[PDB]
Amino acid sequence: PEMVRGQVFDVGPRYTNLSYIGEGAYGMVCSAYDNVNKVRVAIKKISPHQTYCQRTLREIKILLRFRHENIIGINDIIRAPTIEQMKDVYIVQDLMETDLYKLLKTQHLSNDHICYFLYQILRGLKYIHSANVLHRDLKPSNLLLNTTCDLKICDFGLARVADPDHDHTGFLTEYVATRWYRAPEIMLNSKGYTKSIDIWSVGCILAEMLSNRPIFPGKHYLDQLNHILGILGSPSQEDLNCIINLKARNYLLSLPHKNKVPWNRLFPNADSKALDLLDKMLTFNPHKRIEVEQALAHPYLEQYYDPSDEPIAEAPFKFLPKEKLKELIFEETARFQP
Ligand SMILES: *CCC(=O)N1CCc2ncsc2C1
Repeated sequence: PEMVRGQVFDVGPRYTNLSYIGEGAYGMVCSAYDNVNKVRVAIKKISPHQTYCQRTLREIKILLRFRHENIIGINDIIRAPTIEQMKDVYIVQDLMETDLYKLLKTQHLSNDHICYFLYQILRGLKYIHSANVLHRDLKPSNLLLNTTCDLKICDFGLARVADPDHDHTGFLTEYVATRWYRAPEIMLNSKGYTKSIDIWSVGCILAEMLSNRPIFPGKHYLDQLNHILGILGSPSQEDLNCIINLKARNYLLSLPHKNKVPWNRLFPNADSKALDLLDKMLTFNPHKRIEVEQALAHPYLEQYYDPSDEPIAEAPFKFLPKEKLKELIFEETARFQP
C-alpha cells in the first residue's frame, strides 16, 4: 500500500500519485489520480469513537441520496470486502481546487463573485431543505470551489431531518455546530431543528464575503450572542414576547440597550441589494427570517434566479450499539464493491 506522511493511505491500484492536501473534520485528505475516469479526485480517510462514527454514516446516507450540482457527491468508497477485515473507509469525491475559507483568507471578492457564490449556496440549500434536511454546519470551509468558481456544499456530518415541533429547549443548551455561524436562538431556546438555522449561517457567510472577516467571531458560547446583539441591537418587545422561556427572556431583558449598527456602516463598499438581503437573512426572530426560496427570488440575485433551474429532491429524506453502526456503514457502502 501507498504511505503518506508516516501513515497508511491504502486506496488500491485504482488510485495512485497521491499528494497530501491536509486534515479535514475526518482525518487525512489526499488527491490521487483515478486511473478509470482519468482525472484527479479527492480521497478522505475515515478510521474507527461513536460520534465520529455516527456522523460518517449520516454523511454517507445523505450524500448518496442527494444528486445536485451544488452539493458534493460520493464517487466511490473503498473498504475491505468483509466486516471482519473492515478498518479504514476511503471516500472518493470530485477534486475541488479550494474552498471559501481558504479563498477569503487571501482574496478580495468582486461583487460579481459574491453574487454568484451566494446564488449557488442558496441553490444547493433549496435542494437540501426540499429534502426536509438541515445542514446545520454551513461555514466557508464547507463550501468547495473549483478553478471556475463552481461551488459545492460539503460535510453533512451534523445534518438532521427538520423537526420544528421539537425545536424548543432551555436557555444555554449546549450545541455542536461551529460557533461563529450559530443563530441567536441556539443560545436562547432552539435545538437547531428548523430551516431558519441554515439561513442564519448563510447570512453570516454573506457578511464574511463582503469584508473577508467573520461578522460575529464569538470566543465562547454566550459571547456569540453578545456579538450578534452588538450589531443587530436589542430585540424588540414583540421579538422578546416570542421567547416564552423565562431564563432566556430575562437574560435579554437584563442587558443594556444596544443600538443597531447600520449595515452600510459595517459594509460601506457593499451593493445595496446585497445588504437588503443580508438584513433579511440576519433577522433576530427566526419566524421573521427569510426562507431559501425567498432569498433566491430577492432582487440581488435577479441575474441568476430561475426556479425551473433550481431543482428539488424527489422525496423527503428518511433517517445505536457500536457493532450495529459498523454493520450499517458496511451495508451503506456495499454498492461500490465488486
Ligand atoms: C467538506 C470537504 C469535502 O467534502 N471535500 C471533498 C472534495 C475536496 N477536494 C479537495 S479537498 C476536498 C474535501
